[PDB]
Amino acid sequence: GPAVGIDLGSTYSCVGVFQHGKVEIIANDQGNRTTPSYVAFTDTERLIGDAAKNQVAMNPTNTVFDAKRLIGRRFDDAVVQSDMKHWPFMVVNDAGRPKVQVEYKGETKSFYPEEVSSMVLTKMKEIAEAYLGKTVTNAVVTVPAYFNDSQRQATKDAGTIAGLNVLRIINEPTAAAIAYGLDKKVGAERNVLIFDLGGGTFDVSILTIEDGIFEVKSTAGDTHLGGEDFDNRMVNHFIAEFKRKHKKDISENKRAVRRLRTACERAKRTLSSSTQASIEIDSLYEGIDFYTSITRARFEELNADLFRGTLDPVEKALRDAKLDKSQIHDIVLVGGSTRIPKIQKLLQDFFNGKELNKSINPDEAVAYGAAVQAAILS
Ligand SMILES: Nc1ncnc2c1ncn2[C@@H]1O[C@H](COP(=O)(O)OP(=O)(O)O)[C@@H](O)[C@H]1O
Ligand SMILES: [Cl-]
Ligand SMILES: [Cl-]
Ligand SMILES: [K+]
Ligand SMILES: [K+]
Ligand SMILES: [Mg+2]
Repeated sequence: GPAVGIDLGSTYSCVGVFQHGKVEIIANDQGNRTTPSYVAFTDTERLIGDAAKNQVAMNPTNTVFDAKRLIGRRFDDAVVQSDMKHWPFMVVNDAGRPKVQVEYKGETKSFYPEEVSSMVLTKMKEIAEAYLGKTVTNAVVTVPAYFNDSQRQATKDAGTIAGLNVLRIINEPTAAAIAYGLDKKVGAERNVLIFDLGGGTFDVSILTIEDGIFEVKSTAGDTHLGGEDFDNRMVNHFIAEFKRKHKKDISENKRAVRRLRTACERAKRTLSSSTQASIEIDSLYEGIDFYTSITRARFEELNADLFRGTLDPVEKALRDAKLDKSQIHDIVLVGGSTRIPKIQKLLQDFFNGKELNKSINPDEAVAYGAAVQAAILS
């Protein structure tokens, strides 16, 4: 085509293309190598990606995200019923299937999860087309290893709706291993552990690979643990700080909390490469500017329990795979949250100093491997 590889993520999506023996992770119109898996509807337009996430603060009920948590599921699934209580948008039942309901151009409309995801895939397809200067049709799309047949089918359908010919649906941890060339034949079997901490989910997968064939030996994790929870801890910290300094509580002002969360998420990224970050928000609440800062040490303390807790699923995955830590040949970091130094320290310490595969931006590793596989299948 070339054919492309797309990581359709819970919170960010990423597209890559393999050419001249190299994977190019493609930047979008705003120069971002990943794009929010968000879609929004207004009185006059449909927004996707950066454009949609940039207005979530002002249009919460018609800005959809987390479609991946509904895709391929039944409305009566316990997971769906539980998640619905936390989303600002409406989810309705259409003959046993969930649909997100929103207002668009003044009329009520509803979309199946695969239609919402097809919008995100359309954006990734267009991002690749702008870079290649050619039409893109063929693609490999990834999914969590635990997705069942229905979830895989609905994900493939999202691609087809977007005009893609989905060559294959492959597992995220497998795509990550392929990115590092761990699929090459070296003789004996090899055990690889994928530690994937994204914006909303934490996945530990142990793969055994031999003759280029992958076997998922075990999986563990938490579908409700991710970078967004670390942002939440920072938000609560700063709401308390603003209350102490101005004797005002901003908790019930949705736009204030949103601007604070956005600044916290950005400060967090800075803390993965610097030991302090500044937060400067003009007129945060009632015209009061909020200029402050946070140290990496404080950020780690605010999240100490959540960070240390990522090791339990690692131990559980090892136990279920009937493997001792010493039998893991490679550890691969995936997910933007694995860029956090304290998480890398915890994991490396747990593995007694074993080095981590982390040269490929973790938030891009899944798309990177998908792109490689798409070229192979093409
Ligand atoms: N440099 C960084 N340091 C800490 N967290 C990061 C960094 N870059 C990205 N993240 C986090 O990774 C998360 C989501 O991106 P990934 O790219 O993780 O997506 P997904 O959740 O869809 O798998 C977010 O919580 C984001 O803030
Ligand atoms: Cl874009
Ligand atoms: Cl530590
Ligand atoms: K992603
Ligand atoms: K994940
Ligand atoms: Mg991910």
